Amino acid sequence: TCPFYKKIPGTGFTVDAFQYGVVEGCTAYFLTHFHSDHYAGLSKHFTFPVYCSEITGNLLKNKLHVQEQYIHPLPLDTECIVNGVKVVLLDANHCPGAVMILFYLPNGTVILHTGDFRADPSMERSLLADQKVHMLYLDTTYCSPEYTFPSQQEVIRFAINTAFEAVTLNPHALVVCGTYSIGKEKVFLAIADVLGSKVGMSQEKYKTLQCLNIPEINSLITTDMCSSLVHLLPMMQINFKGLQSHLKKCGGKYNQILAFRPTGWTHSNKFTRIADVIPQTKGNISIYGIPYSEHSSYLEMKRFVQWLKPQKIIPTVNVGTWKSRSTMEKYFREWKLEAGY
Ligand code: NI
Repeated sequence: TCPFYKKIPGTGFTVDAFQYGVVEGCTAYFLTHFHSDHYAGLSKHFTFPVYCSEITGNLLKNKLHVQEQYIHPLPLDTECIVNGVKVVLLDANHCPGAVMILFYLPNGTVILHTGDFRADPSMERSLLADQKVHMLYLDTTYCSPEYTFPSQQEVIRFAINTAFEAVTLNPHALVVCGTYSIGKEKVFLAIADVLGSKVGMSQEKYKTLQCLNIPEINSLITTDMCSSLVHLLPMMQINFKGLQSHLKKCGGKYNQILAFRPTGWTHSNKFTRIADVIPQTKGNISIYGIPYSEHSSYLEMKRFVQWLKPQKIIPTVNVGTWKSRSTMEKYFREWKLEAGY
């Protein structure tokens, strides 16, 4: 049974609610982005209307084989009428094709569902600037002040400089980057660009990347691993055993691996600056964990909500424990008292 925080009151609509079977009363199913916790349940046998971005729609059709007749892509930043209700999709600054959804209820209520997002001051100048929001369905993944991490730009600066140094010292070093879903593509694309290489990867991963409308992509990626000195591998293989085994396969072309694991937040964030990050090393293999986040830090979250001034907040993440829920509710009230709404 579908939980309440995936239902939009006063509509026939659900958000990210594909694993509950046929939801009673649902005339349109929205999908914010193509991450498995959110799409869980979609397949070629789904026969209800799915509303999403163009990029999400490319992925539904090519990766999950959803039939074309049930996929309804919408342009961003554009007022659209769905089953008699005005909606707008906004960029969520999450993974490619990820959106927030503004719903303009027939009774005059305005609702924002963030999906998964990384808040940014640029959102304060989208179509959100123009009206009041009564209810906010909020990605609270990192809603506690211990969650700090650097900008995405500082993280990519670290990665490019690290990769370029290592390979210039040893032209026989291979760079490897971990992946398990879409998102975080700037990591491997930025490093390949500084090295003058294409990124090499499996046919399944190449297929996924070809659905993402990234400019000039045929110029940046390839399935010919032999022509590439930046390889992508599944995240599970980014360990000393898995990397050793990969290096065997490269036929003595390389004698060192430098590897990157983009994580979310990790507790080494509470002590160490990005500049000071060091790898784990065994022999001719080094692994860097880099805190490249596609979710709001606590401060970024707080700034967005204090700017938006919603009347009511409904968390969509960390909702399963009473201690989590109580913690989040305390921060929401602080924010409201400090800002005066
Ligand atoms: Ni996500």
